[PDB]
Amino acid sequence: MVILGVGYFLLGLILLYYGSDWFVLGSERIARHFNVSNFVIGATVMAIGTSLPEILTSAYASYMHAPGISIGNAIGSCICNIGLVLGLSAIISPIIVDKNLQKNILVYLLFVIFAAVIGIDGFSWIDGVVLLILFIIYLRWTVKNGSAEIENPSVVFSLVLLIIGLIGVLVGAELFVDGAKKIALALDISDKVIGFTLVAFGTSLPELMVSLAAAKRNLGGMVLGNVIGSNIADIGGALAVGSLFMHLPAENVQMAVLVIMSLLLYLFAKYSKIGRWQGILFLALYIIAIASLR
Ligand SMILES: CCCCCCCCCCCCCCC
Ligand code: NA
Ligand code: NA
Ligand SMILES: [Sr+2]
Repeated sequence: MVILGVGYFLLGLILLYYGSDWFVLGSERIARHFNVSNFVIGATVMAIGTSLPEILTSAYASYMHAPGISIGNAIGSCICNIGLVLGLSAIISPIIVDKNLQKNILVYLLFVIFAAVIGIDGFSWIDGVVLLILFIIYLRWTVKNGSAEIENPSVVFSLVLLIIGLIGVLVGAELFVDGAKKIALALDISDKVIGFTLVAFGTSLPELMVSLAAAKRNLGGMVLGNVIGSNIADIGGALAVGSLFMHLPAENVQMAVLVIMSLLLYLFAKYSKIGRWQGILFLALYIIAIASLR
């Protein structure tokens, strides 16, 4: 069963590789079709699509009476797309944030702080409803300020490329995790806090691969949109749905970390830029986090 495990592992890795580029290319074409910025298509379509694992993981975990995992992989994903994902992408393709995007990032920061504040006691179902509504408003507000649309061929291929791309990365992530679980099982290596905090990683591979793909094609806005949007999607969506099934226990330490990194993200976007040395810091902080957090 290790033989299939190896097979699933790199094939999914191959799907993650090409599927992310196709998802990026498809989204970029769709953005130009509906006359919206790359940030917009990244913060909505791409963000939500890549956050489907978190949502279904949080929903499932909390439903199976494991709310700590539910909040733990919602919030863990946040720290991860700012620290690891954005960190790598910033180095690859430095971003100077325009003022229209700085405002969106400022709203993000307020959202995170607010979630952190009402989250001190934990996360009730009402807490979840609130976050989900703000999530909806954000998506609406982001689209309106990012769209300038005035206006069956060139769209169809664009849409197909986006859909196949998303299926590629979602399935690719599945096979990566599955293929990994099989090798660990067949080699009797299977721990399951490893087994968790790696499915708590495979949850975040779609965001990682997709952002790296956009970074290589110098689509900084799409990257930034993907990171910001995925965090609101995991908090206002994944975390939210989790609280609907069960009260999520407080994660003040990780929330404090998330707020700080979110704060740093805004400041860099407002007065400096998101380039190499800012990317350096994010990676550093992520290293310290995965070395000090549990
Ligand atoms: C250079 C080593 C091979 C690289 C390409 C590997 C492709 C592996 C595909 C595995 C498919 C397994 C299907 C199992 C049902
Ligand atoms: Na996402
Ligand atoms: Na995800
Ligand atoms: Sr609460």
